[PDB]
Amino acid sequence: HFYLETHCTIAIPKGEEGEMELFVSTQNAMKTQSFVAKMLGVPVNRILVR
Amino acid sequence: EMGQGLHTKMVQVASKALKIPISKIYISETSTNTVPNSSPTAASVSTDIYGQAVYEACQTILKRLEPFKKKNPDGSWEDWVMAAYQDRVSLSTTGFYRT
Amino acid sequence: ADELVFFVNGKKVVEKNADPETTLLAYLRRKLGLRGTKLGCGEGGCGACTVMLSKYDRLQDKIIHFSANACLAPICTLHHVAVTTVEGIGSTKTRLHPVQERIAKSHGSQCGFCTPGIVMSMYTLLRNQPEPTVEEIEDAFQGNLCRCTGYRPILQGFRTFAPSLFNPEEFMPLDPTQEPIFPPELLRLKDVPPKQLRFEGERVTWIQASTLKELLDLKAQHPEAKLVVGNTEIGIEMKFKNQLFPMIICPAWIPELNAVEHGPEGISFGAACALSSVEKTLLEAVAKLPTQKTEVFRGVLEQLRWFAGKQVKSVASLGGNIITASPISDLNPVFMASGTKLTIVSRGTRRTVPMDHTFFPSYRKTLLGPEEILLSIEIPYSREDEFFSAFKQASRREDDIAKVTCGMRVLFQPGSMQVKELALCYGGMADRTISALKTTQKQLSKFWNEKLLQDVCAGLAEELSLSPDAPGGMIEFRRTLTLSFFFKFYLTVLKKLGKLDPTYTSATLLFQKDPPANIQLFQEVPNGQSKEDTVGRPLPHLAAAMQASGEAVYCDDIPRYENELFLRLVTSTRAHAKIKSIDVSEAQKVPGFVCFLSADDIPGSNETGLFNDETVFAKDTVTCVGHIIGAVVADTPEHAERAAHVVKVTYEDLPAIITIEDAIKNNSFYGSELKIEKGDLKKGFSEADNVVSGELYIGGQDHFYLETHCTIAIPKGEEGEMELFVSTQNAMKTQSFVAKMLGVPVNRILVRVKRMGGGFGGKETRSTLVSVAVALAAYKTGHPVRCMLDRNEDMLITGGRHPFLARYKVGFMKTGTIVALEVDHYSNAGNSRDLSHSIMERALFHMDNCYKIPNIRGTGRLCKTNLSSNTAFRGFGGPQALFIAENWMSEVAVTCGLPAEEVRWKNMYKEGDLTHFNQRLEGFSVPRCWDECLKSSQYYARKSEVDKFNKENCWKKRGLCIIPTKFGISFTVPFLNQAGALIHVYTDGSVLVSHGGTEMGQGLHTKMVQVASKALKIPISKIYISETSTNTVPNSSPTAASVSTDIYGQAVYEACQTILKRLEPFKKKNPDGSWEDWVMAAYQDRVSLSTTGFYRTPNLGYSFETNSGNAFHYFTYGVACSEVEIDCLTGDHKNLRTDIVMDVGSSLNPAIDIGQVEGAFVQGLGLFTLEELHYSPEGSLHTRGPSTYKIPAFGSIPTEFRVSLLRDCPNKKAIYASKAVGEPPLFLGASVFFAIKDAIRAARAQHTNNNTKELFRLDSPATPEKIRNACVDKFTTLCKPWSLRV
Amino acid sequence: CDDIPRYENELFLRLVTSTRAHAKIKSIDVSEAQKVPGFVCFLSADDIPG
Ligand SMILES: Cc1cc2nc3c(=O)[nH]c(=O)nc-3n(C[C@H](O)[C@H](O)[C@H](O)COP(=O)(O)OP(=O)(O)OC[C@H]3O[C@@H](n4cnc5c(N)ncnc54)[C@H](O)[C@@H]3O)c2cc1C
Ligand SMILES: Nc1nc2c(c(=O)[nH]1)N[C@H]1C(S)=C(S)[C@@H](COP(=O)(O)O)O[C@H]1N2
Ligand SMILES: O=C(O)c1ccccc1O
Ligand code: MOS
Ligand code: MOS
Ligand code: FES
Ligand code: FES
Ligand SMILES: [Ca+2]
Repeated sequence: HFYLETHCTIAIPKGEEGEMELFVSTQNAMKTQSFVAKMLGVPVNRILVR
Repeated sequence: EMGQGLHTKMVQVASKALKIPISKIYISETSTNTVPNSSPTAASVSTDIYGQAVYEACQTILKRLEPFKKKNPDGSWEDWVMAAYQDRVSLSTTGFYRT
Repeated sequence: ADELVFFVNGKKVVEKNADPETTLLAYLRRKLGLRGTKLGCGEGGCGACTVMLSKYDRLQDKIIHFSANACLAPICTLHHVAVTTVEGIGSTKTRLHPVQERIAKSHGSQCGFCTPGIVMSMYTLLRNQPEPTVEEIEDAFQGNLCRCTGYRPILQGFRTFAPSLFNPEEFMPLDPTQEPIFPPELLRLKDVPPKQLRFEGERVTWIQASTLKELLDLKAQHPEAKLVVGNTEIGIEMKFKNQLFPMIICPAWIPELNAVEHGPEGISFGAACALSSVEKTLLEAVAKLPTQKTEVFRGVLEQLRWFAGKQVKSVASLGGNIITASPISDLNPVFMASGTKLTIVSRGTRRTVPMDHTFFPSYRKTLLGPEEILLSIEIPYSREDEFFSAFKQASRREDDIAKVTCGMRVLFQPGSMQVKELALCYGGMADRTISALKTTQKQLSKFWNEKLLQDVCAGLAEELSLSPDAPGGMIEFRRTLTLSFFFKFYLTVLKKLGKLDPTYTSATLLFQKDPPANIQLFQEVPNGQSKEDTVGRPLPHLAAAMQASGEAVYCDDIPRYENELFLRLVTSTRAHAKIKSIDVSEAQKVPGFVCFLSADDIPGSNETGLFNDETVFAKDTVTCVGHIIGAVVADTPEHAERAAHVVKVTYEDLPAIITIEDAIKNNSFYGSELKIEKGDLKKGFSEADNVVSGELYIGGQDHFYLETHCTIAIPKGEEGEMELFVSTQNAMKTQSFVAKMLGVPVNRILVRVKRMGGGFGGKETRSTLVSVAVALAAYKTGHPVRCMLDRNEDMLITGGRHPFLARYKVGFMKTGTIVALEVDHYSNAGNSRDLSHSIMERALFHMDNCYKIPNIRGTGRLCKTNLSSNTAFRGFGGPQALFIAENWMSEVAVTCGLPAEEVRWKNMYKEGDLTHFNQRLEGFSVPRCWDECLKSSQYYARKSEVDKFNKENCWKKRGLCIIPTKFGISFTVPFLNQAGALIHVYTDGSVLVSHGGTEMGQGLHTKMVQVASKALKIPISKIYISETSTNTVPNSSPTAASVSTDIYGQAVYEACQTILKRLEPFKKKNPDGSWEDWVMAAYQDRVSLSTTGFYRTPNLGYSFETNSGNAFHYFTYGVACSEVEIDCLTGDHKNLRTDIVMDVGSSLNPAIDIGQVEGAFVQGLGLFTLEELHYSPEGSLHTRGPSTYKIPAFGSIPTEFRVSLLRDCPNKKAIYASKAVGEPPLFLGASVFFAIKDAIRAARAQHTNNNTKELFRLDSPATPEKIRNACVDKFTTLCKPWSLRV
Repeated sequence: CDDIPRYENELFLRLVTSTRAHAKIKSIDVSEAQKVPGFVCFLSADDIPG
């Protein structure tokens, strides 16, 4: 692909109820959200992808 | 937005639909807590489908503002919006499209 | 410099560059990233920063555990000390400690900001006593404040360590064997002798002396060096007095300064001994030694009971209190009266002198030389024929500064009543501890009798004079206390010498706790209700566990960006003046200084405020002390603070209008008179058998949310975008005000509110004062910027409840029936309009309370003054008007000579009646609450018991009063009664709910989740609410008017209905499928799982011009009966019992609602009896901290506290038949005020006069000063024109 | 994404990837990695909570 900006993610753990806010260079915030929630083992509503 | 100008096009669409300058419209980012269960931005259909979703959302807004426009036809977009707010009419809505 | 080595939660900390000025709190929060410990006041009075400290005590040979205020603990005092914070005992990520589990499940956590500190105070107690007694449990919180709960749930839940809202049987037992072990490494370090340490900071050098020799050598070389042990005085001087001590020597480690010796003359304590140690030792001595030998010890102990709290007493040293020599020291008067021996030393010298009047020559000074230090203190055993008393009277019993405090000793000739020695020493009557030598000298050789009492009182009245301008004011009260204390001493000695009049006995009794008794009654949910349907169930606040664990994130807990700067507001020190110039030359010299911001830096508009009558930054003129002129931005908060403090502003004073009286005289008002008039007043007064006129005043109130105002502003650098994290109840206004100041479209600003550690209306609008300033800083610097107000800034700047002055005239019949009422209200609005108008409107809407007044006229004027702009505060004008109403109603009863409850009942509205603003009262439940409260409170039976007590007691009286209340529900501004919600159902079926409301501890999100769960018929476990944000739900009204549950509940409900309608087709095609199945099916079929919800309260719109239209959607009702016991000699009082019956319709959550009732009630209790703000004549606030502003403490609540939610009273006007509960209960706190008034009448009937119909004025708050002064007697009288017309 | 300022306590992650096209992972030694200044931790499959 050689997108000038390579893959990048910033993950911010809130420390509450498994909440996490992520800033991601992605075209798929939905899958990023569900995949992160799946790995963490928390409901999808706890993960915010921006 | 990955450089294809999707937000630019959505603002253009929203502006045309609402009949207001693009300067009054803004798109800050894409987030899972504003629009959920979104398909990945792909297949070159983003303009197509989000354009429709944005279009529909705009139609809902126009319909809610219609009573105030009729009430004060010479008024400004700002006048109608404030009137709508003061009359406790929701100025927030979702838009959706299914090909 | 030496390395500072200590442990935090079992982890070793090696600080190679310890700065002597760094507090443990700052270190924990900024260096260790442990934000569970909070900053609530920085002055040791709130306990929010409470932590536990553990150390190996060499002299005791064992590990000791004690609590301490992290805000006052210098990390440099913690070498080889183990710290335990809330994070160190448990968490929701691992497992909650029993203390955390219980405070959470018992509903002892609302906003949660005070929870960690209370958890640590309780935890520390248990580490010392695994099975504490109820009294030990209450005493554990003398230094912890909670503004939300009313304390009852915290104590009742913790009582377990010694339908229902919670089940103790579910609690995990406490197992001491599973507690964290004392750091092994520290236990090893105990085997290596102490060595002197040196710490070098930016401005201070700290020397930890290991031996007495080193200490004396250091003092000889550096006489100026400031000793520091507990730092509970120096810490205050540094932080609040702008003091800077370049060199500090901590002698805490020195064995001689910690030695306890039991000698033949008394018990000696090293000067470094903590007050808690002195207390423990003296308690043991009193338990083992003969009563006659412990008179002085018990005096010391009595003072220690009311000396700060556990946190302060555990670190505060004996030497520190003595040498600080504060005019209000509670111990020096005792040490002086008892001639306590002081051993003073310096290199090469040693002397021992008994403390006497000469020890304190002048303000804050003692007779110690510059090279001398206090080594030890020997508190003397009392001798035969020698008696001692110690008394203290403040504004509040627990953790307060003495108004007057004393130590009194008398020595008689062997076996006689003839005085050999007499010492009456007082604190709070001069700029130093003094002895009434002139007075006592005259009694030597005299006998203990009535003549001596009279002579001493007359003497005290003359010798302990106070000039009208005496610091602290309360001249009459303080002088009365000096005599009253002696009277108590006199009577007590008579008793000890012995035949005392039975009715006089209680006057000699020391304060005694009565066992608590709490009962909560609510309605069980229908038998067939699903377990998943939690509506109506006592579900604990969803974030309670995280609040108890310190995991709950409040604004300042959010990590700072690496490039984040700090802002410090620069405010006016003048009430009204022209700003001639601003000099930042000195500020620019402070390290880390970035810039000074002022009006000219604003890119958009400097016009702000709800009514655009405010500046963001003062321009040309300042209109109140605290008026924001600008702000300093620096690399650290300390640097920002120091720089701001040296910004020099030159003023030219302008005539200032401070008081309501000033405003009236100068016709200084905001807008025109507000008025509601119904009936024919003229005719009404003609018909009246009696007419009473009067004036009444009700003081203001500081919100004192445990978490002060705070804003973090993140500039994005794109299109003017800015994201702000704010502690506000009004994200919409925050957003628009920031946008307005910046001059950018509102759509560029994003405001996010996770939660507030309390709001109470104080964060409805005034939070923008900080938000806009921080936003400007971010805009100008391009860096993230934050600012959290220190308590003193917050109390000075942000405004509070509106003080009200009322002039009334009421006409009534001999039967007590009201036929006419005129009340002119005046509120002190401050330097801007803000919410003052609506507040006055609500006041007018409630001037009737629950009584039908055929002819009534109420007016209101907003006084424009040079004081910080007052704003919304739980009640929003209602409490003031309701108070004024109950005041004349109480006078009508007295005038008619009829039982108050009878007069109130016969005047009470009836179902269907119209209010003075012509709204029909539908579902008027006051009658039921009234009769049920009368019954469950056993009002009548107790009424007679009260009269009996009063006949049997001359210097103590009891009062009982039952009052009703009704509170109109809805914003009195029509358009604010709208609410939006946004709900998303993700493909895993989990639901994210967002609504316009904010969480400030009231449990709104909890209720919304409960609502959503019921509406969707899915477990609450599948629903979540993360925060409130302007980009999810726009144009939201502020979270206020107690209608959030009502309106957001409907919006959430509607959104859920839409979701259900969309899922319906899939549920039908797969009836036996799961929620998850239907959701995925809908998603797969491309059905949107996202929708908004909206609600608009119908039929609202009142007009003051026509006195027509519905002002409220409905009313919330309640009744409260309170009984009190006042000490007619000191002004102190006990809240014996309070019974509340509240109508909250069908409660959505009885736990949260009873919590709101108790919390509101206690806040009202504070408003009417403890809380008072004092201002200089020039308009400068004196009361800027918990040390001087006394909110209700754990010990302030009714001993017997009963709350019942009215049964079978569904409210068809709101979500799931519930009723708003936020504000309605607050006024019921007035039941305490009127019980006190009743008690005072009994006292006046006893010693004042015989006029049983006298109407003495009692303004709010009914503080110890007002209560004592009202109890006119031979003492108040002791504390002459040429001619008089005949 | 990476232009977003880092938090004061923000850490950095570096992926450890396979140098073989197809093989069994016999063992992983991080004893040398742990010596690198600033090393916080090595994360692997067993660290995943979900
Ligand atoms: C929330 C709060 C509540 C309080 N409540 C009360 C109260 O009810 N009644 C009351 O009287 N006080 C009260 N205090 C005041 C304070 O706690 C006492 O004065 C305390 O005993 C001082 O002890 P310290 O060790 O903390 O002093 P520091 O602050 O460490 O030192 C105080 C002063 O004593 C000097 N000093 C200390 N030890 C020696 C020594 N051995 N020889 C010579 N000089 C010495 C120091 O140089 C300094 O000037 C309160 C303080 C707070 C913060
Ligand atoms: N714990 C806590 N309870 C509280 C408050 C608070 O700040 N903290 N605010 C009070 C005020 S002034 C109001 S208007 C209501 C607001 O919330 P509500 O509308 O959901 O009842 O809660 C009341 N109860
Ligand atoms: O309580 C109200 O009536 C009210 C009205 C306008 C704004 C804030 C409010 O609390
Ligand atoms: O469909 Mo484009 O993201 S290949
Ligand atoms: O209506 Mo509350 O925010 S005073
Ligand atoms: S912040 Fe420490 S006692 Fe309030
Ligand atoms: S819960 Fe205690 S102050 Fe809020
Ligand atoms: Ca105001």
